[PDB]
Amino acid sequence: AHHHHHHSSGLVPRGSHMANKAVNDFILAMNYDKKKLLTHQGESIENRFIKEGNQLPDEFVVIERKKRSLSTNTSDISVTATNDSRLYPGALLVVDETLLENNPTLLAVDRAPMTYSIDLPGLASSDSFLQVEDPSNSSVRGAVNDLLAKWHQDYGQVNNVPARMQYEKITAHSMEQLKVKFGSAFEKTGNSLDIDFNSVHSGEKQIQIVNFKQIYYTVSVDAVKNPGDVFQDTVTVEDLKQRGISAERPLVYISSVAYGRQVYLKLETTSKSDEVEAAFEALIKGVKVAPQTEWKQILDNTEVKAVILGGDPSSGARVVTGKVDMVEDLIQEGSRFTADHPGLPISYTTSFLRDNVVATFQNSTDYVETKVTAYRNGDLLLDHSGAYVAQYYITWDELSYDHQGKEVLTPKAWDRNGQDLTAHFTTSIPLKGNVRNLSVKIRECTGLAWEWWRTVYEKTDLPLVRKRTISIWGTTLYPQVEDKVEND
Repeated sequence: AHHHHHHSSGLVPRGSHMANKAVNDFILAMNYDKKKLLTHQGESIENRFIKEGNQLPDEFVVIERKKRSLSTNTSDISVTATNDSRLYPGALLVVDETLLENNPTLLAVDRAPMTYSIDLPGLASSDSFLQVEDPSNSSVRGAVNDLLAKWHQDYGQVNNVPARMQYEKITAHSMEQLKVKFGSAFEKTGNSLDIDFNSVHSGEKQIQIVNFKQIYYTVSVDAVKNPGDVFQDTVTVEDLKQRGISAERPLVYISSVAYGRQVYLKLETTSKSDEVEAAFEALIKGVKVAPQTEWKQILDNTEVKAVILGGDPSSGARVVTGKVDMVEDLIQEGSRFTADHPGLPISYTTSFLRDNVVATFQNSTDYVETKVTAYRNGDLLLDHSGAYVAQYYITWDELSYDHQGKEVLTPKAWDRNGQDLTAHFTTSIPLKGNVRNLSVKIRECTGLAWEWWRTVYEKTDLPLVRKRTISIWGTTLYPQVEDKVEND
């Protein structure tokens, strides 16, 4: 360069071709590391935890805690807001922590005409294109909403234009963990979902979270040939610097926006079973099998909360609640796309303005995975109705855990051991879930001088069933025993 294409003033006139050229040269001369700019990491924690047991009202839980790491690399960004005027196709966003935190900084400057393509089953190749003179949230939304009307009446009457369903499920352990899985924008929906994390950590409940995305249509932007093509000539280099744009804080443009319906489902249960994964997964498909008790027990102690974005009327977020029957219809609500369904942004993708390279975000965190094993409390019932004097010898161990996680077995005994008991005698011995090595011996006095005692019942390591009833009866010479187990 030199004199030509330059004013004699040495200045670059606002609203001229030279200004747009200076801007174009300014963006192209930017040097930055793509990956470092879009990298964020959450909590970092040590990897040594203790084994612990806690006594619940009706259960003894053994809790194992282990460090796990979550890492995701994706170019798609989930939307959890509805009144967001920043998230329109073609919008220029600033690359900083606000972008990673899913609270973007919008570069609102005089914009040049931009062309948009929209994918729809009925729209012909030629009719899909769309030109907006001054791309803003109102402008692009108008042109899209206008085009939907023409398509709906023309072709959109064929009903089976099914939404694209997408499933994302994950076990909940921490907020940081969920942000990595669902994006940093999840914290808004996570606050309305009421995720109880302490109870998961204490082994009280197990929580699973499900995504549901149904995409009606997506609006796209063609590749930007020159970085300056996006601005009007009124936009000047000193204007971009005034707004803090540089190689350290470069520019990105929303290249695609997904429009449709989105549901966030939360399933927390007090069940400690390890078929919880199978119960929730079977539930989502609505295929409740015919057994009466095996899965219904956990489900009836499972209660559900949901958050709905999109669907019928354009009003933003709907929080719904119930148990299980309604889950099947939530998926069914947005199955069909109508013009009655406006559809709203649920996901968008960004590309760097300088070279149209799609921006990928690297997110990671350490989280404490919680594993739980429960042991139900039980009862030991004794009934003596025999024609003799009987003696009981009932012993067991109580499992406890050390400060360093060692197993501790504390010997226990019925306080009535060895005592002469006579009919009719009954008692109930409450046994907590941490009871191990339960042994029950029963002897009876025969009254015979040469063999005073007769063993009547002797068992070791008796399983801790819900209700066990040992009943003895009969006579000195012919004692009778019954061991009845009630478990369900």
